[PDB]
Amino acid sequence: SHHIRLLQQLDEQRQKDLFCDCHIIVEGQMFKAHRNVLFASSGYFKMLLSQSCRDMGEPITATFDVFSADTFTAILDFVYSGKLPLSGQNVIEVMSAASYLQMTDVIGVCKMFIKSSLDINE
Amino acid sequence: FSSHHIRLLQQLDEQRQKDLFCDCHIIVEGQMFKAHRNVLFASSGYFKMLLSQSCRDMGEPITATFDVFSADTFTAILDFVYSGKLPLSGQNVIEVMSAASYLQMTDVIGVCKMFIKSSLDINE
Repeated sequence: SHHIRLLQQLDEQRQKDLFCDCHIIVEGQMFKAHRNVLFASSGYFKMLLSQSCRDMGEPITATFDVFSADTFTAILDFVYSGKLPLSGQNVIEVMSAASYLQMTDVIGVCKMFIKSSLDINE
Repeated sequence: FSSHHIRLLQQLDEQRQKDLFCDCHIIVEGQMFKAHRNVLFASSGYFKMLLSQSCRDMGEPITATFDVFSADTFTAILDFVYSGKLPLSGQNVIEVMSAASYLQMTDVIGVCKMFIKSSLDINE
């Protein structure tokens, strides 16, 4: 109960640029988020923010040209909700983005959704 | 139930105990508590007001103070914030209710008033 509420509240903050010390540029589009949540949710961010984790200064600005802004949206939406919206169109790019960002849970979800479909060679 | 929510709070509780991303210091009866202002904002109405104005100012860490409750009382309150588990008893139930009220934590207040129904109080 308290766990669900806290995450519902934090998702609201990032959507209002509240306490957002981390900017993320993916294909020009910018995503605002919390440096302590990304650190707890992604191995990539656990490494990128590791050194500058007690430097309260300007907000830290990450960049990505390795996945699409739509792909990263589903990734970031999952971080603050625990719900990943999958489909044939997104399942692959989400798995890639989750791997690059070191989000093992999202990868496992994809390989389960992938096992729930059929792909073959031409 | 939700492992994603449980893990995140287990992870955030560890961060504050290692002064990681701690932009809020709290001095209660000399003892200092390090925590995240975005979590306190989400968990307490008092902090939702104290930090309201300075909510997009990424600068020096904000340092709050309290002489209205004990450091032990604030620990149980703060430990609940990062765990969701509040251990109540006759010794703390009143001071926790006071601290929860002052901090505007309606859920903690209701929990105390429920444990209060689990004891007996009468006039002397």
